[PDB]
Amino acid sequence: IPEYVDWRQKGAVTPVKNQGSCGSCWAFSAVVTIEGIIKIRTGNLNQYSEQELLDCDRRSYGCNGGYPWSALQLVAQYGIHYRNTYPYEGVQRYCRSREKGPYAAKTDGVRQVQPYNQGALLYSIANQPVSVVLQAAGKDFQLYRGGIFVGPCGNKVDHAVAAVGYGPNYILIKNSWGTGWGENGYIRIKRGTGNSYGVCGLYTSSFYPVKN
Ligand SMILES: *[C@@H](C(=O)NCCc1ccccn1)C(=O)C(=O)N[C@@H](Cc1ccccc1)C(=O)N(C)C
Repeated sequence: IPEYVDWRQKGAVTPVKNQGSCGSCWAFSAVVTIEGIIKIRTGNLNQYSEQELLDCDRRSYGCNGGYPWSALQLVAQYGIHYRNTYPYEGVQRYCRSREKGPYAAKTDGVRQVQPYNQGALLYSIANQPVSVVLQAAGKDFQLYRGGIFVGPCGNKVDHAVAAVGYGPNYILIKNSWGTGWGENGYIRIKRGTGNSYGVCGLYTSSFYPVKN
């Protein structure tokens, strides 16, 4: 697989969003992967609804947190609407999937990347954007402004983001904290250190949707 991968260059990544004060990272992470796979499969880059997942995935806790796997399972079973049809409000409301008409896209399943394995994650990233988790609680992560992030951070994963690329010494991540955070909304996290958990526990729980 290539030495450098960047899904933004291939037109598979939509603009950076801001989740606000709502703990909806899981929904954002899941949506990036859906937007990516639909582009790779159909050739069309569309934006999908984080709000729908927030309101409809009852296995998750709305603005209190949730699971990317669960959100991806919901899109596989039912489907998802376009972001303009069901826009982000930043607050959990009732599931409005029904009133908004037929779904825009549907996936066929979800697979998990072999955890604690850098190679497995890089292979998945080379194929499509992947939902990954990491420890974001530390002030070093929160105040990241640029460069290759090496930490400091432990492996107490608490934030769901998405891997959209990589390079020789980094994994490119799309965060959901607005364009003013990090590298225009992105973070390049150090890879190849020999830490099985990954920098900030990056290799703990990674999922991607299956289409076709
Ligand atoms: C993610 C959330 O949105 N966190 C960001 C909060 C923040 C900080 C600064 C500025 C703006 N927003 C959310 O908590 C969440 O859903 N966390 C999950 C991640 C996870 C971890 C392991 C497996 C699956 C999902 C979480 O910690 N739990 C579900 C426990």
